[PDB]
Amino acid sequence: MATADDFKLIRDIHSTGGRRQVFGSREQKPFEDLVDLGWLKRSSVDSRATHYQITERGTSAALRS
Repeated sequence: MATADDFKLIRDIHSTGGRRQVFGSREQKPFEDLVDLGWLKRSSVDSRATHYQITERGTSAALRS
């Protein structure tokens, strides 16, 4: 369901340490969409920046090349 551009995004999560916090707005949409896909998981949902963490799918998506 995700595009190659999303693969670039999900791999970035790993390059940032495994967690990726995004403030919000349209930028956060693909992140939560990956949550819907099961690649990301939003645990600490703060009004500052929502913290997304990699799942096993998100890890497999990073290994996907």
